[PDB]
Amino acid sequence: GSHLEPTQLGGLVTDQLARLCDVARLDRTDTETYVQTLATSLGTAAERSLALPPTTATLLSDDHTPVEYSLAFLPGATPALRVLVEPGWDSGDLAENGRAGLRAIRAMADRWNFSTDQLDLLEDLFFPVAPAGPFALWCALELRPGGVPGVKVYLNPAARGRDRRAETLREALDRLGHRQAFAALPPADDYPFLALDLGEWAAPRVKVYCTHESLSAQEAGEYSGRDQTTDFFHAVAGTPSTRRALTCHSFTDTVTGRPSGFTLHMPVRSYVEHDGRARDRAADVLRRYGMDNDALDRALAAVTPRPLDDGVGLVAYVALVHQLGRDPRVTVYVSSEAYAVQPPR
Ligand SMILES: N[C@@H](Cc1c[nH]c2ccccc12)C(=O)O
Ligand SMILES: CC(C)=CCSP(=O)(O)OP(=O)(O)O
Repeated sequence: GSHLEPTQLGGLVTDQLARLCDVARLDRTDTETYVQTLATSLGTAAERSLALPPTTATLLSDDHTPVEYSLAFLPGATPALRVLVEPGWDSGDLAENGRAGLRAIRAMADRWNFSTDQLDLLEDLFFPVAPAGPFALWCALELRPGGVPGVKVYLNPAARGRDRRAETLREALDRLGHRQAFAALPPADDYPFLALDLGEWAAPRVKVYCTHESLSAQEAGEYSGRDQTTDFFHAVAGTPSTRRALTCHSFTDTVTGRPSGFTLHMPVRSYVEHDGRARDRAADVLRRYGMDNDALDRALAAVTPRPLDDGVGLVAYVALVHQLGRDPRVTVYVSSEAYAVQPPR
């Protein structure tokens, strides 16, 4: 059973996650495992009444829920389910938020027997005494069949102040042995996140994110499958020749200085009037790639029964993922809306 009730934040998000586990065709026991894992990772946030304000006005989601879901679609396959969480959200300030986040990661490392050495190497860069925003630590769990998840950690290059974003990023890459990786990154307006794959992965990466305030379709294809990426840009943007977007650049070896993965993240919630339009664009991309567009509709209804045209931001992002030696993947990011539905434009 669950100690959580539907009036508590943890009750709403574990109910959402359980329904999503069924879309992802996870069995009863893996579902129970991951539902409990989500509640544990939230700490005291799980038990917080939804009637109270969000403890932290977090960047993780627009309404400041410390949870976001995502579905990774491969051609011909049922989608893989992942969840992003902020373990330290129910903390009083950013320093304590980070401490609780690292504590949660250490607990996961103990339970699933993986090392935190690589993350440990970076602690002074990303967890200084008086940290700057906008966040301290997020964790993403890939909810794999079998109950042992894939673990990723997200860190803030601006932790030591905005003026040291590139200094921090570059020092982190050097410490990890990726001394040529920075040179492979495109021009950018921000370096909002650095992510690390923890534990078991066929090729664990460091992932560097770049914000582009005014990206064109041509630039997106250049930074990437040029044609695939430009087509995806137009499809999600509804194209108006530049849009806000993020690129992610994945490095899985320290030898060449070349990335092994590229992702274009399009914030479709910023481009459309309501989630009816965003679902339409996501469904069309999935369908055209031979992916499981029916499962997208089932996932949206698993999260919320509201009509899609009654708000915007349920479909937060649609992303096109290229990884050398794998088929393209499309990821749809889906909001919890535990605190607010953003009204349609
Ligand atoms: N909500 C934040 C962080 C975030 C959550 N999910 C994401 C998916 C892609 C890019 C960023 C994010 C943002 O829009 O930046
Ligand atoms: C959740 C955030 C901050 C960014 C989304 S990129 P991701 O971690 O979901 O990328 P992968 O699915 O791990 O390739």
